[PDB]
Amino acid sequence: GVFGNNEELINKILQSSKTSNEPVWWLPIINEYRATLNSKYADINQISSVK
Amino acid sequence: SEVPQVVSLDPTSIPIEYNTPIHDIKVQVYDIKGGCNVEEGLTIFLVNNPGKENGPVKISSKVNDKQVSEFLKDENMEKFNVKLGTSKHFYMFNDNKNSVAVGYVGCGSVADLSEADMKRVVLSLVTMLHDNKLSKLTVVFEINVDKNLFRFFLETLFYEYMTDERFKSEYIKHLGVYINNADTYKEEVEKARVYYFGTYYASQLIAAPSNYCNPVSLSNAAVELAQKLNLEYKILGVKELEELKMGAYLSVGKGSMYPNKFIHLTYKSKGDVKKKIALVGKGITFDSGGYNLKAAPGSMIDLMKFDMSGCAAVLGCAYCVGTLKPENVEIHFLSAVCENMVSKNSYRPGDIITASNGKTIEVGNTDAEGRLTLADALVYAEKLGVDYIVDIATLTGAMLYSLGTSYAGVFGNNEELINKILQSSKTSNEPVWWLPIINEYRATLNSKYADINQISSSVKASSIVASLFLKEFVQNTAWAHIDIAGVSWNFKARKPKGFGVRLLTEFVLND
Amino acid sequence: SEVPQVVSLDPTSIPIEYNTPIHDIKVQVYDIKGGCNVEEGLTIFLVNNPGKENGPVKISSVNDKVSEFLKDENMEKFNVKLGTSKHFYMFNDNKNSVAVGYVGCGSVADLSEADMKRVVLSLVTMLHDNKLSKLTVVFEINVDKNLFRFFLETLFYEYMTDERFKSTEYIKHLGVYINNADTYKEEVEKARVYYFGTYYASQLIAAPSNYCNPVSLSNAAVELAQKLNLEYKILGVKELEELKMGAYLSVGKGSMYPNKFIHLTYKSKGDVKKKIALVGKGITFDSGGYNLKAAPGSMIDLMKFDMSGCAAVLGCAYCVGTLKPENVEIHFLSAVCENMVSKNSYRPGDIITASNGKTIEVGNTDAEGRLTLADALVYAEKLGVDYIVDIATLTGAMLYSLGTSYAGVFGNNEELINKILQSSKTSNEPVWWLPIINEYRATLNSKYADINQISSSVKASSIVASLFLKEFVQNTAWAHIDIAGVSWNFKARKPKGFGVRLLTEFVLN
Amino acid sequence: ASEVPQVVSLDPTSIPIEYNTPIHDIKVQVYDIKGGCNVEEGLTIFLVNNPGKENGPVKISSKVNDKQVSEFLKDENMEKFNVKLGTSKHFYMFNDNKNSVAVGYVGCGSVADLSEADMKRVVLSLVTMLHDNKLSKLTVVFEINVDKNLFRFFLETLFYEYMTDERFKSTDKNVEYIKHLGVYINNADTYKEEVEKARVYYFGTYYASQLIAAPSNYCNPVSLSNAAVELAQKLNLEYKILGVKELEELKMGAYLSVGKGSMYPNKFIHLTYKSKGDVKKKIALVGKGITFDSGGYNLKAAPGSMIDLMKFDMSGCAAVLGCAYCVGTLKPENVEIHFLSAVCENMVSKNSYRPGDIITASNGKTIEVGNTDAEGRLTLADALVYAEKLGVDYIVDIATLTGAMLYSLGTSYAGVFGNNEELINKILQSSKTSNEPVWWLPIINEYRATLNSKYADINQISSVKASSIVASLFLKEFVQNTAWAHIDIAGVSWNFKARKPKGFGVRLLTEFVLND
Ligand SMILES: CC(C)C[C@@H](C(=O)N[C@H](C(=O)O)c1ccccc1)[C@H](O)C(=O)NO
Ligand SMILES: CC(C)C[C@@H](C(=O)N[C@H](C(=O)O)c1ccccc1)[C@H](O)C(=O)NO
Ligand SMILES: [Zn+2]
Ligand SMILES: [Zn+2]
Ligand SMILES: [Zn+2]
Ligand SMILES: [Zn+2]
Ligand SMILES: [Zn+2]
Ligand SMILES: [Zn+2]
Repeated sequence: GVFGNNEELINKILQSSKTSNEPVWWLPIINEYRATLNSKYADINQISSVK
Repeated sequence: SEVPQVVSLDPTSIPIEYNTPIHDIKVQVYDIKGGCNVEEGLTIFLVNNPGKENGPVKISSKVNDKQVSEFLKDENMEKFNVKLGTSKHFYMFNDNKNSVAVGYVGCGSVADLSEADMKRVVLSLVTMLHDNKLSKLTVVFEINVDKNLFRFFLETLFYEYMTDERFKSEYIKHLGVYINNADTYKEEVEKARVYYFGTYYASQLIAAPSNYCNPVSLSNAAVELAQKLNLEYKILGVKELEELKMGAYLSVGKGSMYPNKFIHLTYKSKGDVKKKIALVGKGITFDSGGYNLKAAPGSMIDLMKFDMSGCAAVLGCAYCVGTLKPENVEIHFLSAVCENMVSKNSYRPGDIITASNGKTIEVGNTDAEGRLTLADALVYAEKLGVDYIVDIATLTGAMLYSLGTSYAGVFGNNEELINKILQSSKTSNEPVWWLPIINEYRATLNSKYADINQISSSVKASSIVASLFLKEFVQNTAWAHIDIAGVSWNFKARKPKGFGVRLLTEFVLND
Repeated sequence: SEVPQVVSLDPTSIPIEYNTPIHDIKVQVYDIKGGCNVEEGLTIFLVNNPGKENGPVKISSVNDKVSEFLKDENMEKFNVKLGTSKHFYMFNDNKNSVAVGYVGCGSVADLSEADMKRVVLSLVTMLHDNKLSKLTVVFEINVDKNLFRFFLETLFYEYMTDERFKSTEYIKHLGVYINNADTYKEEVEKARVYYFGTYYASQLIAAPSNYCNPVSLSNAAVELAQKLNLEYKILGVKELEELKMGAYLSVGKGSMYPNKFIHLTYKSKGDVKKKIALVGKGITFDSGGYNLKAAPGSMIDLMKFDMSGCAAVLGCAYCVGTLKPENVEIHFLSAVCENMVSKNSYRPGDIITASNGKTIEVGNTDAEGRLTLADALVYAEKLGVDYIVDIATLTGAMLYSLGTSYAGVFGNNEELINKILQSSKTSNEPVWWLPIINEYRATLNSKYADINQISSSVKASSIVASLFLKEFVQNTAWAHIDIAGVSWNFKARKPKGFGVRLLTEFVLN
Repeated sequence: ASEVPQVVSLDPTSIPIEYNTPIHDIKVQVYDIKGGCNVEEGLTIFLVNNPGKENGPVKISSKVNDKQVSEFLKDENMEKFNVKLGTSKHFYMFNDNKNSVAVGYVGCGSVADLSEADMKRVVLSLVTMLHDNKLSKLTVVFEINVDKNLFRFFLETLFYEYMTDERFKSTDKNVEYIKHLGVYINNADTYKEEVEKARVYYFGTYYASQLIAAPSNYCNPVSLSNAAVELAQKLNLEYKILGVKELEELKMGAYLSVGKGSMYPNKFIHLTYKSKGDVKKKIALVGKGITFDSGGYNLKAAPGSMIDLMKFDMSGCAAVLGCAYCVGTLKPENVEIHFLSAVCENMVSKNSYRPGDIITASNGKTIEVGNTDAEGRLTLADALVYAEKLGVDYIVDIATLTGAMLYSLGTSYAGVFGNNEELINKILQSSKTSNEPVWWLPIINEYRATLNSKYADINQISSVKASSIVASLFLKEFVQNTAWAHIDIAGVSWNFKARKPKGFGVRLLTEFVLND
C-alpha cells in the first residue's frame, strides 16, 4: 500500500511500481480519523483507541 | 404475504414514517450580498477564520436589526472562537420586542470544507435544534460551498434533525438560507428533500429490529413502496426460486422460520431506453452466522439486523428514482432477501450447494452467507440483459481494518463503471475508495471437490477474495461491488447512516 | 400439562422424593447437667479450646464408667482444629459395642455460619461410612436457639443423599445433649421442615433440564400446592398473550416447551397486616440463546441451575404451607420458560414489549432472566401487595462481588432491605446489601426503545440489572436477592437450596 | 531528594507540578439573595429547578436590582425554557445603564435534593458555558437548596472541571480563566466558611490528579518521592524517605521483591503532621504507590487489561499526598497524621521476582507468590506492618487494588473493608460529608482458607474469584491489634469518558481526619 500527501509523488510511486513490477496500491489518508489521535495531555496520540 | 408468528405478540409489519416533520419545512434561499433579516426564530452564522487556527469569531454580514447588530459587533464576537463544530447561541429581543435567538457554528480555519467537516458543522446546528422550540431557523453561509456541498448540507441537516420514535411509547416550520449566488442553489433544495427521505427510508428499514423487519415484511414493504411510486414489482417465492435453481440463495434461508423472498422492482422511462441498469443489494434481515455462530469477541451480533443495509440502500434509491423520474433509463432494483439462522433445518459448513448457473460451491463458513445469496442475484441480474450491474453489501467486517467507518470500497471487472461510481461518490459526497481485485488470489478459491470455494482458508484479504467469488457469477457484463460493511452503521450515534442511497441515485441520474 | 417429547424415552415428569429417611428419625433432646449415657450407636462431643493452635481436647460431664476413654490424658493426644475428627469403637458397661468420638470446633467460642457447616460435614462423614442406628451429639460449645436449628437443618441436608437418577442405612434415632434443653426443643421440628423445604428446592435444581422443563416444573408446583393445600393457578401461552407479557414470551419462543407462569398463593387464617409476593427466576435451562454460552467460564453444563430462584420459591411454599404462619398473605410466583437456540428464538437486537407497555431493546439474548422477571414484577405489583421480594440467579458478576457464600440484595426501600437482612441473621443464609446506583441508569437509555435490556459497557452487571428491574416497580417496596453466586456448591457438585430458609424467616418475622 | 536515573538524557527527571493555578487567582465573593442580585459584566447564571414537575417551566424568583433585567427574566418570558437536569440557555440584553449584559440558567431538574452525580451534571453544564467564552467574571445564583457540604462540593467540582491540565502540551494550546466569582445564596454568612475550604480541597484533589495523570517516565518511584518531599517542605511537614538499604534492614521482603525488576530504587514515603496542641488521636494513612503496573511476569497481556492506563496504579498514594496538602493547609487541632506510601514499579526483567517465589514480610510471615500482577497487596502488607509500629489509633489504606471493583460497584462507588465497625462507620460518614461515595463491603472469613499455602505461611492469591474480598483477607493478616480499613478505589480512580483522573480520596480522607 502507498499513502501520501502529494498526488504527483504518489503517481510516480505507482509508475515506478509498474516498471519495477513490484505491485503497489494507492490507499487514502482519511482526515476524519485524525480526531482519534487527539490526546488529552500530549500534543498527539501514537495510536487510536478506529481500527 | 402473511408474516408467520411464533406468538401472537410478534409484529407482522415494519412501521414506516412517510410524512416526516421535515416534509413540513418550507425552505427559502436568499442572496447574501443583500444583507440579512433577523425577525423571527433562530439565526445561525456559519463562520471560519482562514490562517488563524481556533481564531476569533467575526461576522461580516449586515443585519437589518439594531439590537442584533450590537450583539454581532466584533468586540462582542471576539469572545468566541471558530474551532470546527464549536457553537454559542443567545436569546434576545430585537427592535420590535420579539424573542429571537442568534448564534454561530465554527467552521474552522480551512477555506475548503470536506464531507466530514460539513457533517460536524451540521451536528452542532442540530444540537441547538433539539433544544429549540422555535418555528424558524435561518442559516447564514459566510463560507464557501459548491452546489453539491450545499445540497449535502441540507440532506445531512434533514437526516440528523429527524428522530425515529416508532418503537418508543417542536420541529421548525421554516428554513432560511443566506448564500451567495442564491438562485443557482434554489434548485438543490427540493432535490435534497428527496435524497433526504430515501436515506431516512433506508435508515428506517435498517434500524427496524429483526422481529419487525424479516424477509416477508421487508418484501411486503417493498411492494407497498412500489405501489406508492408506481414501479413494476415482483416478489419471487420459494417455489419459483426452486424452479430458477437458486440453490445458494435458498440454502442460506433454510434454517429460518421465514420463507425466502426475492425483491424485484422496476423503473421504466416513458422515453426510449438507452441504459438498462440492475442494482443488487444484500438482504440478510439478521446474520447470526448460522452454525458458524457469531460468538467471537467483536462479532457485534446485537447489531446484525443491519445486514440488509445493501437492500435498504437499493430501496432508498428506488424512492429517489421513482420520485425524480429520470429519462431514457430502465432500472432494476434487486435483492435476494433471507435470514441466516441456527436450526435443524440450517445448512452446514462443508455443504456443497449449486448456484443457478450450474456452478457447484463448497461452503467453508456459514457466516459468509451474503456472497452466496448475491451469487444467485447476480445470475438473475445478468439474464435480464442490462448494461450495468452494481451490487452494494455489508459483506466483510475486514473493511473496518482497511478503510474504516467512513469510506466504502468499490471493486469491479470494468474500469469505466468503477470510474462512474467514483464520480457518483464525488457528487453525492458518500465517500468511496477503489480497491483491487487481485487475480493472483483466485487460486485460493479452487475447491478439491466443488467448482469453487465459498471462502479462502489462507488469504486474509477477505474483501478481495469475496469479490473474486462474486466475479465468478457475472459472465459477460460490466459489474461493480461496493462493500459498505464498515460504513453502514454509525457506531458513535448508535444509528444507521443510510449509506449508498445517494451514491446509487447519483449513479443512475448522471449516467 | 402434558410434557411434549422428541422421542418416547424422554422423561415426562420430575421424580420427587417426599418421604426421606430424615422424616423417619426419632429426635430427643436432654440437658447436659444430668450426665450422658452411651447405650447404643455413636456419641459425638462438640468441644473447643480458647487458647488453641489448635489445642488438645477436653471432655466434660458420662454415666458409664466409657468415661475412661474420654479421660483428659488420652484425649490430649488429639487437637480441636476446626473440622478435625476421630472416633473409636468400644464396649460399655452393658458389654454392648459402642462408638465414641469428637469434632473440633476451633477456638473462637461463638461459631459462625461457615464454621458450623464445617463441623457438620465432619459429623456427616462419620455417618456416611458407618452403619449406625442412633447418633448422639453432645454440645460442649455454646450456641444460640437459631444456630442450633441451623445445625440440625444442615445436618439433615448434608446427610441426605439424592439417588433419583441412579440405577447403581440411615439412623432411626438422634440424641442431643445440650444445656437449657427445654429452650431448644421448639427448634427441632422447625428444623426438619426447613430441611425438607431446602432439600426440596435442591431436588428441583439438581433435576436435569430434560426432566425439569417448564411443563414438568409447573406440574410439580401443582402437586406441591395440592398436598400442601395452597391455591394454585398456572398460566399457559394463551393467557400470557392476553396479558401481553411480551418480554417473558420472547425468551421462550425458541423452546419446545410452552411457557408456564406459576402462581401459588398462601392466605393466613389470621387477619392480614402484610401482603407479600415472592418472585423467582425460572429458567429451566439457560443456553444463552443466540448469544450462546460458548465463552470459557460460561459453565453451560450447569445451567439447569438457572431456576434456583423458582426452586427456592417452591421450597419456601413448603415451609409456609407446613408451619402455617399468622397475619400474612403470600404469593409464590415464577415465570418459567426455556432459553434455547432455534429458528423460532428471539434475536439480539429484537425490540419486545413488556406487559406495562415499556418497549425493550434486546442487546444480549443471554440476559434472559431480567426479561422474564420484568413481566413477573408487573404481575406481582398488580396483586396489590405491600412487599415484593424477587430472588434470581441473575448475574455471574456476583462471583466477582460477593463470591460463593454471600448473596447480594438490592432494593428501593430500606425497611424491606432491613427485614431481609434481619432474616439473613436468623436464617443463617448470608446476604449482603448492595446499592442501586441511579448514576448508572443512563447506560440503559436506548436509541429506539423506551429502555435498553443491558448496558454496553458498564461492567457493574448486577447493579445495571437491578436498575433494569426497578423500572418495572412503580409504587411498591421491592428487594431483589441475587443468588447467582451462592446457589451451587461447586466443591460438593450439588445445589444448596439457598433462599428457602431466608424467605421463610422473612415471612415469619 | 534523590537523583532520578535515566536510560537516555532525554528522560524526564522530575514531575511537572502546577501549584499556582488560575483557580487560586479567582476572587470569590458571596452575597445574600435578600439584598437582590446585580447583573454585572461577565456572565450571570441562575441555578433553577421546579419541584415535583418534570421538565417543567423556568421561573426566576430572586429580586434583580435592574428594571430591564427583571423584565427580561419575568416568567412570561421564561416559561418557554425548561429545567431538565443539565439543560442550559444563554441570554443577551441591555440593563438600566444601557450596558450589554449576559444572563442564563442551568436546569437543576425536579428532585429538590440533588445527588452528587446530579450536581456534577449541573456543574458540567456550567463549565460548557465557561469554555470557549472569554469571560472575566462568572456569577452563580442559587435558587435551589443545598446544604453546606453540597455547596462546598459545588465549588470543589466547579474549580476541578474548569481547570485544564496543559503540562504535557507543547505545540497544542489556544485561548483565559475568570478572575472573579460571585455567588448569590440565602443565608450567605453561613456558607462563607466553605469557600476557602473548597479552594483547598479542590487543589488537594487536582494535585493528586496531576500526579496520577503524569506518565510513568515522568512519575516514577524516585520522582514521586521527590515531589512528596518537596510538598512536605512547602507545608512544613516532617518527612522521611526510606531507600533500599533501610528497607532491607527493616526486612520488608514483600515490598522489596515487587521493585526488584525496576530501574528505579524503591522509595518509602513517610510524611507526618503534628498539632502543637496535645495529641488526642494518631492516624496512619497508607496509599498504594505502584508508578506502573506491567503485571510483571504475569504480564498484562489479556484484552481487558488496560496496560496503557497503569500509570494510575499510584492513585492511592496520590490521594494520600493530596490529603497531606489539605491537612497541611487547614492545620487541624489535637491530631497526629502519618502519610505513608511504599512506592515502586512492577516490571519485567532478569531481576524481576517470579510467580511461585516465596518471600518474607517484615512481620515474619512468609508469602507464596501465585501471581506477580497481584503486587499491590504485597507492598501494602509491609506498609501496614510499618504503619502499626507507629502506635496509631487508626490505620486507613487506599488502593487501586482489584479490577473486580468494576464488576461489583462500578466506576462511581468505592469499596471499603475493615476490622472495626466504628472505623468503617467513621469512613462512611466521611463519605457523606465529602460527597465522595463509598459503600461498605464484607471481609468474608469463609474465604480465608483458600489463602492456606502448602509451603509458605500464606498465599498471595486464591486459586475463588471474589478478588476484592480475598485481597482484604490478605491485608487483614498484617494488622494484628489495631483498627484498620481498606478502601478499594480501582474502579473509581480513572474517569474513562473524560479520559482523566478524578483524584478520588483526597476529600474523603481529609474529612475523615477533621471530624473527630
Ligand atoms: C448475559 C448477562 C450478563 C447474564 C450472565 C452473565 O453474568 N454473564 C457474563 C459471563 O459469565 O460471561 C458475566 C459474568 C460475570 C461478569 C460479567 C459478565 C448470566 O450468566 C446469565 O446468563 N443470566 O441469565
Ligand atoms: C489479577 C490480580 C490479582 C489483580 C488485578 C486484576 O484484578 N485484574 C483483573 C481481574 O482479575 O478481574 C483482570 C485480569 C485479567 C484480565 C482482565 C482483568 C489488578 O488489575 C492488579 O493487577 N492490581 O495490582
Ligand atoms: Zn455473515
Ligand atoms: Zn452477513
Ligand atoms: Zn442467561
Ligand atoms: Zn439466566
Ligand atoms: Zn497488578
Ligand atoms: Zn496494581
